[PDB]
Amino acid sequence: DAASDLKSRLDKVSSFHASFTQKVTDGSGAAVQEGQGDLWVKLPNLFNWHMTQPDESILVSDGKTLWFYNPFVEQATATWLKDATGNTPFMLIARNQSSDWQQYNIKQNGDDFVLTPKASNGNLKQFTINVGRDGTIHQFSAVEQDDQRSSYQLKSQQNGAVDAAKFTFTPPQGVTVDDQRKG
Ligand SMILES: CCCCCCCCCCCCCCCC(=O)N[C@H](CSC[C@H](COC(=O)CCCCCCCCCCCCCCC)OC(=O)CCCCCCCCCCCCCCC)C(N)=O
Repeated sequence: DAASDLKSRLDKVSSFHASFTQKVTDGSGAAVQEGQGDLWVKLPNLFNWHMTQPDESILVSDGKTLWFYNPFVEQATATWLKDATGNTPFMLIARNQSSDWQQYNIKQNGDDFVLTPKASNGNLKQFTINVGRDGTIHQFSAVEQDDQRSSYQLKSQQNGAVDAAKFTFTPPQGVTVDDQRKG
């Protein structure tokens, strides 16, 4: 079915670097903001997301901690990855339990998938992904409770090995770190 097809496309992703553009649109479909940058990914749970435009910001998952670094205000926040990802389909990738997939209704037309949480919890109503049978991810989006859509268009997906140094984060010199990890 759509779920087993999606997982079989996601099984074919190992690690990549991609460039992304970002289009945020309100419920009425008007433009809220535009942005671009780089994404490094390595299954099951590692990523480095670098917005350059319009405002620079870095998200690094080392697989346990999610680091948010905003170099403009020279601040970095550390959170548990499981806390930070809990209102997303993260776990559909980060492990492969039947449990996780049963929390979503999935509709498919070719490379286009829509995932709707059964019980919607958090500000996130809906997710879309466009991913080929080869495992190239062309697009994903998240719809917030107020119908604001964040759309990511990916390109230049290079499926080489990516250095594991991409998924370490050391706060730079004179960056104040707000460590929100309760031990
Ligand atoms: C295999 C390795 C692991 C998976 C790879 C991950 C790929 C990139 C991960 C991070 C990219 C998104 C970061 C943008 C959000 C942002 O800049 N928020 C900034 C500041 S932070 C505030 C923000 C509040 O939340 C928001 O409003 C934004 C929406 C949250 C992002 C959802 C988009 C992804 C869902 C689409 C795909 C669904 C289908 C998957 C099929 C299984 O909350 C957070 O703190 C960020 C937490 C999100 C980080 C994890 C993303 C979960 C992705 C789930 C898997 C998607 C698969 C894509 C590639 C395989 C802001 N201004 O709001």
